[PDB]
Amino acid sequence: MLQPMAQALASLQGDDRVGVIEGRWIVFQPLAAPRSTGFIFYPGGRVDPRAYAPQARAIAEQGFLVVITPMPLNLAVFDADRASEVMAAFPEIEHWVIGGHSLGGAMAANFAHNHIGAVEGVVFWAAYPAQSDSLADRDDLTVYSIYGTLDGLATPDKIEASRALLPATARFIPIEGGNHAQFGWYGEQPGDNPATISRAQQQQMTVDATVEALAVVD
Amino acid sequence: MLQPMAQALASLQGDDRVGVIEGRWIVFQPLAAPRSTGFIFYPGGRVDPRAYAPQARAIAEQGFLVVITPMPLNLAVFDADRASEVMAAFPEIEHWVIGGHSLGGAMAANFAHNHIGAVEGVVFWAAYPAQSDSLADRDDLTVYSIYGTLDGLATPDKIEASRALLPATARFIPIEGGNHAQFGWYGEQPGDNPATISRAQQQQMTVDATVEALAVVD
Repeated sequence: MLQPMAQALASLQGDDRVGVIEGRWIVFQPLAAPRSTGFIFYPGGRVDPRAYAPQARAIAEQGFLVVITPMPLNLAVFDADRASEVMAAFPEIEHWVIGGHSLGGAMAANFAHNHIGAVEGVVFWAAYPAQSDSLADRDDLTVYSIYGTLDGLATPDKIEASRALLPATARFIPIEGGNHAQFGWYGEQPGDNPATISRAQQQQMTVDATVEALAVVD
Repeated sequence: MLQPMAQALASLQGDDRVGVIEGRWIVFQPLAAPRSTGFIFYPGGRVDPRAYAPQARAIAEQGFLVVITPMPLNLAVFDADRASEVMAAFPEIEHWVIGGHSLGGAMAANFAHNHIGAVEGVVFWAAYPAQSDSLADRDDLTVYSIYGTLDGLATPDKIEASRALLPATARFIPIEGGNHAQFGWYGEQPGDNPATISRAQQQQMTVDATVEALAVVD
């Protein structure tokens, strides 16, 4: 898997507003006024889950539980539905949003498609549902699709065409100048284009848009 | 379930080389000169079993009985023991090989783990056993593991790690540019990558390797 950058590793530590637990999942617990909406996050395929610690920490600082949930060890753990065990572990959460980066987002869309009512929203980072996972008529769902306009792996053209698989009320959020790789803190990535905004700016906009989605659900 | 593509329906129509019976299983009976070895096949999770009919037919065309045995309609019931009932139905087959795609492959390993001497071989398509289903020192088994190098769900890194759970003599067969979905004729697969080879070339390579394995046991 693509390896976490130093700044990822620092994020795994507990600042004053956010506690972190590294176990079967990576858990980011708002220590202060915890909201009642949680975010289950699926990593990119072959990105080390730790690479997204800075994004998850920043989301939690705004009061939302974030559970980064690694790919299953075994194939019986379709339940892609590694989300259900997460939901068992935090019974106090009243509303679940799922999402992911890249292939992870596809997998999140898949869970949402196949388990009606187990989530209230889906957040994509540089991702889109498969043909078979259309959420086009799933009007119960709050859907956000955040994309980098310079992403070389999931181009804006492909993101935009995924409108026909998402509810009419889906919110598409352009990060102008952003790329595929800056949705986490790992390498550059083959296939991808150079960003014209720093990781810092790209993170911020990724965080603000995700938080908006979680707040809309909350 | 992910539905079979139109081609896959052509493969269910019996001729005078291969008779096909669709009942509780999909049975592909070679009528030419039948070999003494049978293949029991477990479908991938959520895939219509008929989606494998092209591969099963191509294998039966080379002499070997194939029986696709569906998992029960509900994802919540297991039954990896399914193969038992197939064996009861074909008393004249002398050697059994079990295999499957993805979750089907894992379930096949479970059956082989728990029914010692009921099969002499296991063939994985994009699959590997669970830890608790190790076939590590099962030198009685001919094991083939056929995998796509671009597979997004069961990645090459993951398949290679399953060496520890398989006999030393296991044969790993890489399908270069193959993905997860092209092990059958169904949609694109949620969570997968695009292949760089046609479904035909992937199918040809999956048939040849599986046939090679049945011939070995035979």
